[PDB]
Amino acid sequence: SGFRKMAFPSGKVEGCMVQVTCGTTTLNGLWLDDVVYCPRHVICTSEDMLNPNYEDLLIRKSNHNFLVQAGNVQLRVIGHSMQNCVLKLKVDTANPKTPKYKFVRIQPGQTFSVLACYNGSPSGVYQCAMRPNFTIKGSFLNGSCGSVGFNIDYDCVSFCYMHHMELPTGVHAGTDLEGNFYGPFVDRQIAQAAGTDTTITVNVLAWLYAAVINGDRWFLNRFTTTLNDFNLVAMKYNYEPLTQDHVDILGPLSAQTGIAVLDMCASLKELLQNGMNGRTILGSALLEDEFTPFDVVRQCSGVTFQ
Amino acid sequence: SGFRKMAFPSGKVEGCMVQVTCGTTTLNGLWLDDVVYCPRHVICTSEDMLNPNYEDLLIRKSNHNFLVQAGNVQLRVIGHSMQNCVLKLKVDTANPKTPKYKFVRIQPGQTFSVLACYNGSPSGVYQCAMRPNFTIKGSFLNGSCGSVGFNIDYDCVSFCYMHHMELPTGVHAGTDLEGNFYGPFVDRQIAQAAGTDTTITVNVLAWLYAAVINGDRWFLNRFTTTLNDFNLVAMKYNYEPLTQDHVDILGPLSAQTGIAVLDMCASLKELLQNGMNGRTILGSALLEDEFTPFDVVRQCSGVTFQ
Ligand SMILES: *C(=N)[C@H](C[C@@H]1CCNC1=O)NC(=O)[C@@H]1Cc2ccccc2CN1C(=O)[C@@H](NC(=O)C(F)(F)F)C(C)(C)C
Ligand SMILES: *C(=N)[C@H](C[C@@H]1CCNC1=O)NC(=O)[C@@H]1Cc2ccccc2CN1C(=O)[C@@H](NC(=O)C(F)(F)F)C(C)(C)C
Ligand code: NA
Ligand code: NA
Repeated sequence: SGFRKMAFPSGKVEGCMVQVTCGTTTLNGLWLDDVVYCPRHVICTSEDMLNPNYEDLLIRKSNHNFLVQAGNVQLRVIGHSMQNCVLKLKVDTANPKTPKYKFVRIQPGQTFSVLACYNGSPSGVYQCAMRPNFTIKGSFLNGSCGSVGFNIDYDCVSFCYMHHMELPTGVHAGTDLEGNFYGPFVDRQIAQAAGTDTTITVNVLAWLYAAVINGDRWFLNRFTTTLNDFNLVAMKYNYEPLTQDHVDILGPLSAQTGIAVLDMCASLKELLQNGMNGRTILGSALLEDEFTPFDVVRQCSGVTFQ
Repeated sequence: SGFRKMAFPSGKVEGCMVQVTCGTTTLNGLWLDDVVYCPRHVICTSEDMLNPNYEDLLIRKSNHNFLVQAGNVQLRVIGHSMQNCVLKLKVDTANPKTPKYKFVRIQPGQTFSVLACYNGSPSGVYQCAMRPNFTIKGSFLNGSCGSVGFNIDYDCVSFCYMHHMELPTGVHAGTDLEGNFYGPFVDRQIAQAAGTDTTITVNVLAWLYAAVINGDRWFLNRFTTTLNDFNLVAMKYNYEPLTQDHVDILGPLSAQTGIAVLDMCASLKELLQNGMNGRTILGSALLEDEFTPFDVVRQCSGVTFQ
């Protein structure tokens, strides 16, 4: 029993974190085989942040302008290139702790673990979602750039996020590991603002299923709804549309609990219209939307507390 | 910016997790140097759970009745002993990944990270507090026993919890790493029930300070309170007494924000009496009490967003 915001074990990623310095800027890099990946803005200077010409800035650098430190060992940079908004620094040493890994670009609504790092040293691990507006509600300070987000499947680390920017609302923007930003954001000091966000409907439903699995039914009702009618209510409450593919993805949780997806939708509709009335679900007074269906299956019992 | 339930990086603990089997019971152990620590109830059988005589059960076992597996390597048990409610299995191999470590018995209100494991394999990491009633609100299933809770300071892992039991309310009970239970709980299948819990006042205050650091002041007021008068309100809301030592511990957060501790107490008093009025603090609609003052200092900026 219980249900927590649960991150993946971070050890396989900890062994990949290094420190990268260029000029007076220090941030984190990801060391996989003989390449260190880091945000390209490591090459910027303070008076040229509004519209850096990264190609022009980088051609002016040599390999020895980049200092890479793994623990208390210096790695020598022997090549470099820019790919989108990341730098790839070829080093003289392959990381002996390189895990089995993939690079993945995730869809909005998917979750991942973040290993927050400073000066190449891991600080903490927490769970986040890619918001529909392609920001993440992270926890990041100066020096955190190059920290990565990831999922683990069996023994394979799927890296999906590298940290680059904080927006004025205190939320975060970054790239996949090929250096492509999520969302419309750029590595420039310009007016950027998160678009209006929405609630991840399929995740709220998954979490209601988690609550049932763990033994709570107070929020259920005898009603059902059509998908179309549910989506009319979703829109009114700033919830993402629920698609038939979402309904299919919720199949296993529906089967384990005996609650049809559209019946759980009627429960959610009533919660949106009436509120919780001072009650909680899985210890929360808000409807939680940063657990995917997969996250629920991963954490919860395969047997419902009936 | 941001503020998340943040666990410690788990890699140093992952390298210590092993699987322990006795009879038909399999659970997790902690492998440090040449000793594997695990719950003593690994030696129980299903028809003798009401009042096992552990001394009598253990004298009937030999070293070779215990199977220890680290990854896909079998470790040979070469000695065993019972200390309180843990078993210490001496093995033929010292763990080469043994971190710098300590065993600590924590006080109620302190937090720690849990590496949930099954069959010796880490599953996930989350943050918990030792509740005032000496339960923890964990997330644990069959096979999770022997999973550990820990804090990390510099390079030193302080182990403080090993998982043993789930109580009828779905909360969890376990021991320090010397095998002493937290709370009145025992490793017997008998009517046990968590005592009435209380809210960890000093932690709620720390988290209100976190909210101010991150730029939110909506809940402050112009009032102050005496410690005695605050504690009269705390008691009414099932909050732990705030001691002068708690006030001293909140000193650094008070200094960083410019809000006297007793002034923050007046803010909290008003929140308890009036509620949040539909507003949130750091994304929560409830008053959060599983961040210590240290946790806030560890995660938050040293500079307040004024
Ligand atoms: C990486 N170390 C750092 C992480 C930030 C610092 C505070 N919290 C975080 O998450 N990233 C930056 O400081 C980036 C780097 C950068 C590259 C190119 C041009 C300008 C910058 C300045 N950075 C910002 O995140 C700034 N944000 C913005 O300019 C915008 F809001 F995204 F537009 C700022 C936080 C104001 C420094
Ligand atoms: C460890 N693998 C397991 C963890 C449990 C299983 C479900 N969620 C958990 O956290 N621990 C047990 O199953 C223990 C072991 C034990 C030792 C001696 C005597 C009896 C048991 C049975 N266990 C329980 O946790 C049971 N709880 C209680 O008996 C009590 F509520 F604590 F009193 C029970 C969950 C009913 C199996
Ligand atoms: Na329903
Ligand atoms: Na006040």
